[PDB]
Amino acid sequence: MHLICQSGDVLSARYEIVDTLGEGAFGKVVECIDHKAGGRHVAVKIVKNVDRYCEAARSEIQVLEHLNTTDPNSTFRCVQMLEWFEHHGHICIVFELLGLSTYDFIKENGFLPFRLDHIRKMAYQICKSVNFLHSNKLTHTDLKPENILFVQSDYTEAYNPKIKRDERTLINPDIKVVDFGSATYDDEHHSTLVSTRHYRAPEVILALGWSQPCDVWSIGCILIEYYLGFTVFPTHDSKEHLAMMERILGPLPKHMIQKTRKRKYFHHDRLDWDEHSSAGRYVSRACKPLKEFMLSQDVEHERLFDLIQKMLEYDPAKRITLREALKHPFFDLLKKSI
Ligand SMILES: CCN1/C(=C/C(C)=O)Sc2ccc(OC)cc21
Repeated sequence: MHLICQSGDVLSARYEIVDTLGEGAFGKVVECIDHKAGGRHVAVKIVKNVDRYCEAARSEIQVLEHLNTTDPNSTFRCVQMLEWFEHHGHICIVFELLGLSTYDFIKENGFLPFRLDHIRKMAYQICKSVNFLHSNKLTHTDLKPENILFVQSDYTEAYNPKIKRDERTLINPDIKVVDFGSATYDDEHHSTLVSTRHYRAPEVILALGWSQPCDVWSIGCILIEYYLGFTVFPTHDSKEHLAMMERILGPLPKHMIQKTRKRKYFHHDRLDWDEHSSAGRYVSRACKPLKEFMLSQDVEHERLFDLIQKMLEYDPAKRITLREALKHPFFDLLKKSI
């Protein structure tokens, strides 16, 4: 794929590659001049030539045709697909050019968090966008900062020699949601494993079945990461992850522990976890009850953390819906009408 995504390459006799936007296991997204839309810059996702990502790209195209025609103005902030084509056996999906990922913005600023005013506007828009999927019988299943993008390059950046990086300052925080390659319809077959480790709901880890609510969990994990500049689930291990959940959120409901087939993780009705091992004291140091992550006691910080706690409810049957999230007091500030 190296061989077909260089600067100056022309795709479908119109898209001149100018830059790389993002890469991953799916393939590459490249910025192109479209010489047949008056020189408009667009994004083109060149999908890896592997059955998994070919199948995923066919699924994404069908999802985007549905969401795009259901919501032609993009009121619910899903990325607009322009068309798709084939380039040397690769599916290429053309989209409207968006800005930076929320992931790159935080990361390149040295893992410095978004301002609370920005998080409020971003959480609302993320909740509206994904609630739109929920209304149309879809679960995204892979919500993470990489897949939430600023609509625009609406920031300033200045080289700071003291820390030897550019710092970016957000002017406007408007986002869209990308990557519908995993999105699953209610009636379709449900993968066992879904989501990126740090963003995975407990009902996924425990293979108890999943729906819309696994998206709500992922959004909760996104919002705390936006507030802190890093994840509270920094792990590469499901058992460790569950141990971190116990220390941050309190103990798992017995019913979920007793029902799961993933019994390697447990012993009788507790996590099979050596608290007193090296690794166990490590997790205890990295972990404290959620509300202790709060950077202020100020009521608008309390309002965010109450929404985060409801999104990170263990029982997906009890977990807040995005319909209800959109009505949470944290968003009252956006509906100020004197
Ligand atoms: C690379 C992020 N990205 C996507 C990623 C996936 C997995 O789909 S889709 C997309 C569309 C526009 C864009 O503009 C900047 C970026 C963009």
